[PDB]
Amino acid sequence: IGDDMKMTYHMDGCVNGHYFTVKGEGNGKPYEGTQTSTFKVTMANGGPLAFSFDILSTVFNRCFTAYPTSMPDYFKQAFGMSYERTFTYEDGGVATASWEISLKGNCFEHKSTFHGVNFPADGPVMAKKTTGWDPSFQKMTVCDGILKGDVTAFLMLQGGGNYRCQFHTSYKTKKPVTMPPNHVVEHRIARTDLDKGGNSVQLTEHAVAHIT
Amino acid sequence: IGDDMKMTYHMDGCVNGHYFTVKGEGNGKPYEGTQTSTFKVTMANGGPLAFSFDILSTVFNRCFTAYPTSMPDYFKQAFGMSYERTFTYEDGGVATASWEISLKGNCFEHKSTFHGVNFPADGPVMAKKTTGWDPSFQKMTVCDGILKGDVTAFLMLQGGGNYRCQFHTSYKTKKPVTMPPNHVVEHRIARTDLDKGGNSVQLTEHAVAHIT
Amino acid sequence: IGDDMKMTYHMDGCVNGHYFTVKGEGNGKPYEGTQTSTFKVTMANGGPLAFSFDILSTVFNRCFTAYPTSMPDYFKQAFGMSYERTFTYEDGGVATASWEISLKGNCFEHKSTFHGVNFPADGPVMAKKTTGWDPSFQKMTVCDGILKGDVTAFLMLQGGGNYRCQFHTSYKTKKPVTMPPNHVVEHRIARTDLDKGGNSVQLTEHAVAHIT
Amino acid sequence: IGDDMKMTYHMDGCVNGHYFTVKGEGNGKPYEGTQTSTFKVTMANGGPLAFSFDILSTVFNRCFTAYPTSMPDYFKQAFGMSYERTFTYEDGGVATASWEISLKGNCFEHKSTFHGVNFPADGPVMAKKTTGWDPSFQKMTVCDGILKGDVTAFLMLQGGGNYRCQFHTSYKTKKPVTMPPNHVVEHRIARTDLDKGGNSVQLTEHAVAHIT
Repeated sequence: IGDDMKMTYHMDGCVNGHYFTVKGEGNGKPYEGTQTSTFKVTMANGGPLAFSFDILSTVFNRCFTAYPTSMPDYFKQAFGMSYERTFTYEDGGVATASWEISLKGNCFEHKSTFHGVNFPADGPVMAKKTTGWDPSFQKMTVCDGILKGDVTAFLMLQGGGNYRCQFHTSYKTKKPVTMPPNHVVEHRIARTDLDKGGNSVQLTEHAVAHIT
Repeated sequence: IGDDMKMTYHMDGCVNGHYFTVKGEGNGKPYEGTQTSTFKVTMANGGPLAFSFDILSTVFNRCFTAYPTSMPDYFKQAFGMSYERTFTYEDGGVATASWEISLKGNCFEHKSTFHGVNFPADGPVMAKKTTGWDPSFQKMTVCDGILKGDVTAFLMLQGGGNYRCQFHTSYKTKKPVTMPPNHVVEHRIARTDLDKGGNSVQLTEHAVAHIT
Repeated sequence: IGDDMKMTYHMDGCVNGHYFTVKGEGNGKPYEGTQTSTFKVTMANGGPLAFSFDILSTVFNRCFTAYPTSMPDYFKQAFGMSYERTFTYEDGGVATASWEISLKGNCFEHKSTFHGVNFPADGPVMAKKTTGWDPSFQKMTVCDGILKGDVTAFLMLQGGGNYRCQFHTSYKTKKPVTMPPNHVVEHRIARTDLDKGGNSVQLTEHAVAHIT
Repeated sequence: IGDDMKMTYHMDGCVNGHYFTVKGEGNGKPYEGTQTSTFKVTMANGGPLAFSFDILSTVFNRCFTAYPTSMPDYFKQAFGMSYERTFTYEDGGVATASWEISLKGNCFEHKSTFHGVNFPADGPVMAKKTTGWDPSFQKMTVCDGILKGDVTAFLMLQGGGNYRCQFHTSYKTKKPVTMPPNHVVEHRIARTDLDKGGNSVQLTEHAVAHIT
């Protein structure tokens, strides 16, 4: 893992029956726990993003996490890895997502699949009324050989309110690595739309692990 | 809708990171609420079915339901239709699925996408320890113009026990139809493996609507 | 168990911080699966019922169930019994309840405790906007020696809509009885307010078990 | 609020049908976010604690939280307050709890009610196989005038594993106070049994609020 890394993404998604794909590129600093990427969403039925990109943001790599130089870094040791995330929204919307991260040189290849259903036709997701995720604290624990991550996330809404989403993630390594103690990952994710429709968008994440 | 109908199916799925596809054909009696179909699962990485087919069975059409000749048949009136189902398993496994049913002559075309994550590596699903679904009672209610279906299903296990799964489904019609009163759909689904691996399998469903 | 039985009830409850008690009397026909009772709610802080009585109705006896004269009647064989119910409302309200039923002659003594929290100050419960429960189908299954009951219930609302509540119940017998096959209990519960405030209210239930 | 405060507690509880009460006393430093208390559990049916005290620990006051001298302290401003907590355990156990905190001089009076059901007869709770809560990060957000707290907590188990519990709390002030920004409360709770049965036990909590 180098001080500076490159990224590439490809996503195959479906939300409320809407087929779509995503392409992206970015640059990040694994040791600093920072990264920035630019994405382009392509609706199968050519058109503007049909839902809040925020449902996708967290899917688009724990290698980009600042870990104390003592604590086992489950991610760094892996370098690939498989990710599986369950998103349970407070209004009945549910999304499942799984992805794989591979490394070629200084390039991280991220390939994912996303599938969301039961999102209210008029909720924050479908109506694109979200602004981004509130800073969160992801609790990392070990469960039967695999690293689990849990977080009661909050999607901020245009207007001021928030929309609750419970995240449950399984982090799987292709091979055995030294397991970490239970810990927490502090995150900051920011979304910046590059176009009105939100088809072109930029994402930045800042993450730091804390010994608890 | 004829007394006798033909069916064809195509599924694009992913479970715990495993890509797969499904093809099937069947015949059914819409008015009688009966149907029988034969499927063939093809694991992307050529091989035996990697998980319990029972997670897929309910995905593979409410037109095959016996409704009293008085009660509005939300399904029959539609004839296409979009389906969205959330499967929440008691052991953390979660699957989302969405499909579309179209009608050509006496042929029902069923195209679906399935995505499951967080299934315990050693649970009933991954270990293929299920036998089939226990007869259920699906509560149908109207919610903001759409027909909803809810059921606390039970997957029977080899050995005797059961594995709980809450089903939440949205039934959407391409156009407006006369809404039903809240009601219940009584179901019986039976799975019959045609080969050891369970790649080739047969399914039969019997469904009857009840005025409550 | 006689063809005609008498009932008496006493409840100690708390909802959103509101202490209250309940007293009731009724008569029922165990073999017919019918029963009618009259209750009187007393708010600790003297006053009108502070929330929908419907949250309490299902707490106020499976002995009042019509079972086929062949099928093991887990309830009848018991005659006492302990009940434990978890109520998970769709709007975040949660209620836990446990009760005991004892039998003296032709009199059923029902003693219960109810505790509800997180009900939206302005939801259907607190605002008393419910009308009653929609007819339901309670799925009965055996789980580790005890009879479990699950139901995705629907509280009907003034105006027309419905409010979802998942019921999860454990039925415990003081001693060993012949276990039933998984089955379903069809219910009809009706509430009739005897006074404006709803402090005095009448309840009637009709239940029939079905071999599935 | 003084630099040093005194506490007294009284709890009325029920778990899996077991009636019990609790009495306690402690001393704490509100500004430092520290506190220590000693409790004595009395089982209605005289005997050793029938379940893990850890289910009760978090019930036994956000005034004991270190807040930056700039950030609105929703708790301190209140000084009484009402608390409502929903505990959803991963194995089906559910507990609801509500309490009130009043202040007399340098004495905090804490009166609570606890009610738990559906805990597996042989799970970590009933079998008293827990050691304590893993350090957590409670996300505090505002929801319709009230402060909400959410946390995906982890009860550590004898042996090494953990048992998951989602905490959902409503914090209500008797009167209007300046609302905080969404934030996080970092906690450390430690339990020390003073007797074999765990009837006599000591608790210590350390809490610090973080501007996010």
